[PDB]
Amino acid sequence: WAESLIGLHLGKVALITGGSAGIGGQIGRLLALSGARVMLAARDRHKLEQMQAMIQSELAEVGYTDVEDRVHIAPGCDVSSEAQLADLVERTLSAFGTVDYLINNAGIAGVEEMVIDMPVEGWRHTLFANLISNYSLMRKLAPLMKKQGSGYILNVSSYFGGEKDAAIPYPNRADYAVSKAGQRAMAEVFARFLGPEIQINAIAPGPVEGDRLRGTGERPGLFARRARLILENKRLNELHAALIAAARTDERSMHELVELLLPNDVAALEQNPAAPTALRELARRFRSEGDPAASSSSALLNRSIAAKLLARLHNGGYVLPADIFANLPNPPDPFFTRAQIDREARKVRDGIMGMLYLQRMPTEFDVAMATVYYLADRNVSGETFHPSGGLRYERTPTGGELFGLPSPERLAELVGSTVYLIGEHLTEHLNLLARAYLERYGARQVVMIVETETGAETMRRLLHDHVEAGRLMTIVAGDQIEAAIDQAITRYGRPGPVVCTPFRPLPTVPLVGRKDSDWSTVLSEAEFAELCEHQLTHHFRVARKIALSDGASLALVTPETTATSTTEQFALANFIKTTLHAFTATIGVESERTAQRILINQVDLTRRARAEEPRDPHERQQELERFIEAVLLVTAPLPPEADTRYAGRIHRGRAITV
Amino acid sequence: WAESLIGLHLGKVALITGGSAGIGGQIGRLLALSGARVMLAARDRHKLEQMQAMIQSELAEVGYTDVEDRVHIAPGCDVSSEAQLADLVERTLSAFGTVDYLINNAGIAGVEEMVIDMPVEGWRHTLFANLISNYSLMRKLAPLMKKQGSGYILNVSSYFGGEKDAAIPYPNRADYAVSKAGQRAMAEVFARFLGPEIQINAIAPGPVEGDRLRGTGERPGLFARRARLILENKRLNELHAALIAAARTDERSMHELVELLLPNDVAALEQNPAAPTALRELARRFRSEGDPAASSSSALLNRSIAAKLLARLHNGGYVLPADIFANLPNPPDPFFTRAQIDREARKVRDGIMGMLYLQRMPTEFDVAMATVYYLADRNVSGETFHPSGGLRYERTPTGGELFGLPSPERLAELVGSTVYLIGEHLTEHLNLLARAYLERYGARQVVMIVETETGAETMRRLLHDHVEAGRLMTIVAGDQIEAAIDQAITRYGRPGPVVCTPFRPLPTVPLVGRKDSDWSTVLSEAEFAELCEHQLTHHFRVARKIALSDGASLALVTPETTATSTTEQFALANFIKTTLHAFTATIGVESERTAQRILINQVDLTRRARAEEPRDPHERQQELERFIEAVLLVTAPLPPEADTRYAGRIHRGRAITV
Ligand SMILES: NC(=O)c1ccc[n+]([C@@H]2O[C@H](COP(=O)([O-])OP(=O)(O)OC[C@H]3O[C@@H](n4cnc5c(N)ncnc54)[C@H](OP(=O)(O)O)[C@@H]3O)[C@@H](O)[C@H]2O)c1
Ligand SMILES: NC(=O)c1ccc[n+]([C@@H]2O[C@H](COP(=O)([O-])OP(=O)(O)OC[C@H]3O[C@@H](n4cnc5c(N)ncnc54)[C@H](OP(=O)(O)O)[C@@H]3O)[C@@H](O)[C@H]2O)c1
Repeated sequence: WAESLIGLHLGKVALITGGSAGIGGQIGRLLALSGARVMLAARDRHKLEQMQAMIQSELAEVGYTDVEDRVHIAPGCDVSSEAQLADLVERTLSAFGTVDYLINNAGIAGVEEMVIDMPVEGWRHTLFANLISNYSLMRKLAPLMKKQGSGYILNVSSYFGGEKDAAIPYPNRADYAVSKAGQRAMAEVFARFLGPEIQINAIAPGPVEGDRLRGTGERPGLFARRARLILENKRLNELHAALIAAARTDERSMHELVELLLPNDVAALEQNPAAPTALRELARRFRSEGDPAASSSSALLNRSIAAKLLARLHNGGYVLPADIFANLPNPPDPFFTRAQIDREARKVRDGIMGMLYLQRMPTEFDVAMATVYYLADRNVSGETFHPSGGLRYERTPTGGELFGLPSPERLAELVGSTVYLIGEHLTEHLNLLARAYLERYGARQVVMIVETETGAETMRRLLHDHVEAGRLMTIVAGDQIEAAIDQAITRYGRPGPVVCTPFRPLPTVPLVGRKDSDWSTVLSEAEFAELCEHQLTHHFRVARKIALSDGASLALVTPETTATSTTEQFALANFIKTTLHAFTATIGVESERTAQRILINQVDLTRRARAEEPRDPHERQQELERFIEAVLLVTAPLPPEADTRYAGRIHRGRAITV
Repeated sequence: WAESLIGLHLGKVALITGGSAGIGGQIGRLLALSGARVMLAARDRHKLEQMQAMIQSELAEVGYTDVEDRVHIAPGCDVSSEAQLADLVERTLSAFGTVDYLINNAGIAGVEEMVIDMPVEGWRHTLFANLISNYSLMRKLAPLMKKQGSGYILNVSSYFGGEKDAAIPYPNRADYAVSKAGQRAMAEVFARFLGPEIQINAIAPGPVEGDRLRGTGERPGLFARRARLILENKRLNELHAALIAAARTDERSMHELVELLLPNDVAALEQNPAAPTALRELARRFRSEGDPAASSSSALLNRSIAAKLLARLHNGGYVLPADIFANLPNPPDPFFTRAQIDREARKVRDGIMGMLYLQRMPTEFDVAMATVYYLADRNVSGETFHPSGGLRYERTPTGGELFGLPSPERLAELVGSTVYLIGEHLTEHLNLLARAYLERYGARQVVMIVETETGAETMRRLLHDHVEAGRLMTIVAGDQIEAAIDQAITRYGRPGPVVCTPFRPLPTVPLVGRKDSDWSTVLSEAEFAELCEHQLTHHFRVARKIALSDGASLALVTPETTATSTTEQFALANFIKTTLHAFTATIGVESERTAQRILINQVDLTRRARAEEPRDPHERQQELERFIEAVLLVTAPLPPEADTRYAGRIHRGRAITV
């Protein structure tokens, strides 16, 4: 089976992150069998030692000699740590000299929570381990590759990282999906810069067969554990959505509404004539869809679900005592029956197996083999190879440019509205949006949330008339956007429409260095992390907070490219646009599937090429008018009757290009 | 170099169309070296005999025996002929038994003309040779593959066939681009049906190095020949656009306007105070951009360009004597200087080489090698593999669903308009569109162009009020849509907005047969040709005629999928949607780059999955209202001041999903 592999990569030096197990282990194994010297990097020394021993044994079996010199390991290497990545490169260059192939394989599953339950530090951790790490290793190794005249960077993405012009929603995995899309976007935008000496591509396998206790989750190993978590999550989502909906149209405070849940009695809530319709209707559903042997059919929640619900409400600025659930009656086991858990487990498994046209999942070996053959191809860069595929799954096309204004019915819903605008750099855009909502669409007030006092003063001067009239209020958020939103909620009221633009512009540093240079001025590992913080994490933090705070709509705006932008700015802008599309699509579907009203969409001020950009003042005025139209199209709320299943799916998770 | 190849496909039987030369020859060669028995099919026996001899010699050199039994040829096989395809399969099965790998490689460059210069029979020929042939061979071979439990269909598409969710415009190659996109779309939609026994994928290489006198044109061999044709085409386009524009706002007939060109004198046209501004401005440009040593700088045209211009005008319903150019002064050679031709030739070459990130084109051998390694992958279906890539080129994302109505400024341009609606099956859509344009937007008249008397009567009864009032006229086109449009032009006037819907619904036959069946009821080769005629060629014929006839706008409407449509109908609909996107994108860019006013876009009534479709009367009314909004968004003409370079590119070549 190895006859076509032996010799294919003879003389090459490869570094494989996550090379002690899974797909990375198989890629390391097959590259070694192909004749490459390999450095396997991971955290656990024992597993690395086992993998090294197995590969060295197989190398000896096929005739290699001095096998100890062909397979090295780098234990203690957590790819989320910049220091460990620097040490990894020092160790690898000391052992083998210049690296020919960088296999950015390491990937963690991540937080595995919906965005509104996702800790901000957890999201950052996923980006560091799965995406920023890929740039860091490229930044350290590409200089030597360019000097020698040849190199290869392979980022191991996923089918769920999307594809060119199509986002793939991955509910409960936004952090992971964004990391995977960024890996592909990096290959797509860096190819022109790294050529002709260096190839950069991504692989995007679908679900792969592997250890049930490991993996990135495309294949769920423990379907039953996954099933129970889905059921606990569903109870939380149903209770949270009904409470948020009820509070929007009830005179009772969220505190008073949560008090209705304290008896923890489904039938009592359903039969309470003074209970909000949303909560009575939910109670009926719990009884109808429930298993009489499960306590979840007679009890609303348990301590675990209650704590997670309380966190959602507190994180949305709702005022409730921390001990509100201290005396919650504890429902008797089982809360969910083995029958309910087993049925959901079958649903999860059949859902995944049913995506496969070939009705079989590839093995890690199969994926590694296709990948090692692919690496021999010297005529591909900026591409995403699917070693496994044939999947029935939902895609959300991105990049549409032909659109108009929303219906007068949606526009009428803006009258008397409280609008939140977030930004700093795009002063003209923020001014025009504030005036549009206030002067043309009758919003009661606009809260301008900026990063700095200088930004606040700039906007206050641009909107002096509305400031003097009490219609434009300014808040300075700094690096505390959640606390700034809490200030807005308490003093000005919860938001209806929200527009989120980036505080910062894109950097203008080089993305690659001259062949015989030290690359001292090239985008740094820290600068790349900063780009992700200002252009991805910024939007995530706002989306998470606004969704938890019951905002009506949210437009995520990407950085602006102009006919004057640097070629590097165009590259970074397109990187952000593609990567954020993964976030927008994922949170749009999460929100739709969980009965959240919030409409989340993306408005792109970035374009693929300068030739498409406005070249004169007429074209510029056309562009700024399209920007306002695009924002209005995604932010004007749907008259509640129109939020059909059909229309609701259309108005969520989409991206349009101005 | 063949060590990793020998043994990879041992035991397999492969059929390679276009296997005497080019990429197909290399695929046949490497599959044979890999251990497969191969049938090479093409037209010329001599070239097939040479290729067979070369491969047999190489097989003997590497140790194969009885090489005459491992490489067969099928001369006289024009893939555009169904009869020859049937004979090819009989010959192949007689020689080797069941085919494991069908390599649909054969591809012709096609007409190589803009749509408005493209003979309808030339387009049909390209579809037969490059696309329908692929279905025909699959229809004959897939039954045996499914019976044996294994098979592989590989369609050799092109990067210019687009990708999932993105059309790639290929100006002057619409027939080719559509054929290439169809090859990929076939793999994408048939994968679920052919699995799990059969894999179907496409390869989409970018430009490949090869014989300058051959190839599909991604790499132009004779840059200079290509350059001269570009210059002759540019003269035709500039003259045609100015004449069409002038006739729209001048009292003179096209006959009288063409008379201004008969002295064949650029300076005289520029200096004529009574000449239309468009023609005087063109004459100035010919002088400014011209080479004084070229007769093209002092003369407007030559007999060749004049004949091609006259054909355009006649094909657009303009009335002119056939001998109008009989006494045209013949400009002295050179019409275009070697300097002008050489500069354009450098532009063509640098344009192609500049698309490459790796600054080198792959060889046919390189592409074949990557392809033969790819064929070993058993975990991919419905995918498009890029054996070569890394290209800077324009893409037009498709599949956007979030849009609204056009501006009141565009809508005002419909008042007093002459609208052409084309269709038969979608009676409700045609009725609602006619009433929208007539009752809400003030169109003067709607010409309803249907296929049959039964369709005409159905529409006349649905629109009885407008018929009685002289605002709805009906024409029966049958299979003569061009002649029907000519009738509309002569009796009712040239069209402003035009909506083109398919006359026919999609078929409901099976797309694959049961394993132990004869597949007698499965979509036939003839039925697949008929699908292309009714769902692709229909739109091409209308777009070509409407563009030549100076229509203002044109909406190409794809077939309708409903929550009730068969799974097979969803597959065929998505096949058409993807394939037509290639046409819409290509003709939109051709029109924009050639100064044609016509706005051509696509409105999709097809969706990827039934779950996205309306499920109740409320959702259905939302859908039909979105349909009218989508059509209005692409058909309301641009106030001429607004047709900036920026806005013009946005409003052409786009597709939206209702
Ligand atoms: N599994 C799938 O179905 C699938 C599908 C598509 C894409 N992918 C992608 O394929 C790649 C590998 O996935 P997999 O399923 O093989 O994962 P896996 O089985 O969890 O891979 C584990 C390997 O990664 C190492 N690792 C884990 N966390 C690490 C960290 N923070 N730093 C460094 N090394 C770390 C492990 O050793 P230590 O634990 O000792 O560190 C071990 O070597 C990922 O990028 C993933 O997104 C997987
Ligand atoms: N060339 C490129 O840069 C490029 C790039 C992307 C994709 N492609 C695709 O690759 C495939 C092969 O292209 P190529 O450049 O190799 O073409 P090519 O050099 O013209 O290939 C010629 C081969 O096709 C045969 N052939 C030509 N017309 C035929 C017909 N009507 N029926 C049957 N066989 C016919 C020729 O023999 P006879 O003339 O005797 O029939 C010969 O065997 C096509 O599908 C093409 O679209 C090519």
